Amino acid sequence: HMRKIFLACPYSHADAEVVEQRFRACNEVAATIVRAGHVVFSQVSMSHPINLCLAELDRAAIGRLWAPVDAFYMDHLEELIVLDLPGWRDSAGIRREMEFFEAGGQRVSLWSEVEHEFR
Repeated sequence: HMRKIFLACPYSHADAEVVEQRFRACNEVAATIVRAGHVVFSQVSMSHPINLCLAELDRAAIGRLWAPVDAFYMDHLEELIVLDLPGWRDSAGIRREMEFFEAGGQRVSLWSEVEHEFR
């Protein structure tokens, strides 16, 4: 029972420190999922370090560049876990991902609700 998890997390924020904190929080949860032996695509873990190299583009432009890339991962993974940090209900990536997985009949969970399944 090796799970294939798309791990979503709120990202964009006016305050760069908040973005960094969300990044570090997502990295820790992704680490927990990996330690438990599952496949994860931690969207923020891979994109944040890359986004730092796209400083010339603005928040909105970045979101669009990632859209078809995130879709590749959505398409090949089996369930969605949303790391429900403050601001998660206002995240663009998150609403989209929840809708995609939900409509497809796939499992969607909040980390606060399933953290116990990984320890």
